Amino acid sequence: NEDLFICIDHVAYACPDADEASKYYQETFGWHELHREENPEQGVVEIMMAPAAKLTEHMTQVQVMAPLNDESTVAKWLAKHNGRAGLHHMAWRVDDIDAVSATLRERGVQLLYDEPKLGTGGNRINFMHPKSGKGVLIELTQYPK
Amino acid sequence: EDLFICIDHVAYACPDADEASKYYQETFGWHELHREENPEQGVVEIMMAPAAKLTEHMTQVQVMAPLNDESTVAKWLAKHNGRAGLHHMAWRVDDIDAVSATLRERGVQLLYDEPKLGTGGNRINFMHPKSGKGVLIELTQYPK
Repeated sequence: NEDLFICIDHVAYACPDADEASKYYQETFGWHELHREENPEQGVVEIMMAPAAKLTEHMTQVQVMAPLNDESTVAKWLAKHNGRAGLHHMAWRVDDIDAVSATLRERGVQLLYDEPKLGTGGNRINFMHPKSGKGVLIELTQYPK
Repeated sequence: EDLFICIDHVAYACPDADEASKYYQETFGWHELHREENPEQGVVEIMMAPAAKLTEHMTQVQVMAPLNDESTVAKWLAKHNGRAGLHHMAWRVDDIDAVSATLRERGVQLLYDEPKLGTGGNRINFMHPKSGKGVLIELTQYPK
C-alpha cells in the first residue's frame, strides 16, 4: 500500500475568456480568484478559483484556461469541440513527482514527459496519456519545497 | 459571502464502474469508499478518494456506469461516441434551499424547481449548462 496522491489539486476548465470566467465565478458563485498567470510563450492565460478566500490543506481549485492565440493547446482543444467550453482535465497533487512518476511507470502508466516541467507557479508537472487516465487527461502536480 | 463549501466530487462516466474502481485502486492507490446501484435509474455509482479517510473538504471522484442501454449514463456515453470521461462537477453546500435562492436571485437557471433526492440521501440540483457556462455543475447538500 501507499497513498501516491494528496488530493485533487484542481479541475481545469477551458473557455474563450479567462478574465470573464473569473468575474462570473466571483460575482455569481461567490468564488475567489487566487492566482492569475499569463504565459506568452505558451499562448495561454490561467486563473485559479476557489470557493473560499483561503485554501484549506486539501481544497481543490478550479483552473480556468483561455487562448491568447490560435496556436495554443487550449485554442486547438476548443476548435476540436467546435467552440464548446468545458472541463479539460484533472490534476492530482503529489508530494514527490519523481517518486510517484517512477511508481506509475512500474504500474504500466505512461507519462507525457520523461522529465517534469515547470507548470503554473513553481510547480513541477507531467501528464498521463489519456488512455492511462481511462479517457480522462490526468495531470500530476507538485508544489515547491 | 461564500455559498460553497468545496467541490464535493468530479463525476466520471464510463462503461464499467467495477473495472474503473479496481483500476483506480490497483494502479493509483485510490480508495473505494462506497458503491451504490439504482435499478430504476439504471446506474451504478462508486465514490473514490485519494485517501482511506476523507478530510473535511476532500473532493472525491464519482465513477458512473450504466446498468442498461436506456440509462442516462448510457445515452451520455453514446452522445460522446462511447468515450468515457469527465461528466460533471458537484459543489457542496451547507443549505441547498438557501443557496438555490441566492443563485436564482442572481439570474442562475436551475434544472429542478425543487431540490431532488440523490444517492446517499443528498438533496441536489443542477445548473443549466449556460449557468455553468459549458460544464454541468451540480449542487449537493449532505443530510444530517
